[PDB]
Amino acid sequence: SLTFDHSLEAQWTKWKAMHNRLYGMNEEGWRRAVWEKNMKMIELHNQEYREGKHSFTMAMNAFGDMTSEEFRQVMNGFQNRKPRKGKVFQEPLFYEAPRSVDWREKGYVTPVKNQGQCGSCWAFSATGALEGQMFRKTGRLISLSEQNLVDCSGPQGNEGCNGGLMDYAFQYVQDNGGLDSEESYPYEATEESCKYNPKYSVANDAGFVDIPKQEKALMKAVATVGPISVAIDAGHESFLFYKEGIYFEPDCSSEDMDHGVLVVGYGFESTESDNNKYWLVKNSWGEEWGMGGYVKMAKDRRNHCGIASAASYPTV
Repeated sequence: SLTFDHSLEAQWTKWKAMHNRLYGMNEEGWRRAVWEKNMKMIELHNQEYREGKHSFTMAMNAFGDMTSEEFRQVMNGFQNRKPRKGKVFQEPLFYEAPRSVDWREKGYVTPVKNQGQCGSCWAFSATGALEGQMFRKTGRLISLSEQNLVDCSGPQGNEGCNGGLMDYAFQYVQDNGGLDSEESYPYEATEESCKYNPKYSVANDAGFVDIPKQEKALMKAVATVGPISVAIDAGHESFLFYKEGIYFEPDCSSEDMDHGVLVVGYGFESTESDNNKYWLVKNSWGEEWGMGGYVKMAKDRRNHCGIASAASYPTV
């Protein structure tokens, strides 16, 4: 036996139900212990927040019974490499970007998606950037297939649920001459045989453009292009259970990134004191995570979590 907290009994039971957990064997006991440890950690963070020590709060979610190490292995699939250079981003002549930008309100972004238990984040970051560029070009927003990328981009260097790169996904669309719609080739959250059919293709691209490793450059790119694919260090428990506010983690790395996401804007928050700037980011862990699936990440704080280190978008 172990010292399970009797006052958490009801919550544990309801949590398992709301997330349809089926354990058995011996697993229920140790999963409950992982969940209770995560719960205490969330409570400590929020207490410290009330004491003025953090700029964001945390909350229990569908990842409650997982260790950070287990989560990182199953979920975070960005390879953190740059095999081939893309086009050079040419900043506009004598241009100053607006103080805030939100592409969601301009019709460039589809609803939040969920990668499930698969390291396919690279695919979601890629379709998000392509969706924005197709909208810029045609005025039509259509959700694209991540499954198509998972199943068919092996030749380009991607490895399905084991990881990949957004740049490899962009290269596949060019090589292949198209990409099917989400509707015609739905997500299964597992690698299967390629089933690409040109009859249902609704997008195309002719390469990709790279953004320099500078937050000022990334701000100008977001302002003049639309949503941009980026990668960040999402391996900390503070990120796994993020709820709301501006995310800032002292232990984040600007060199070691493992999760591909999408920057859809940027902005600021102010008081007589201070809080400051942020990047508006769309995640692929469903709507129950963070702010309806989004997170505000610290901006202009020495490339926090490597947000400006692996940025690029597709040429349509």
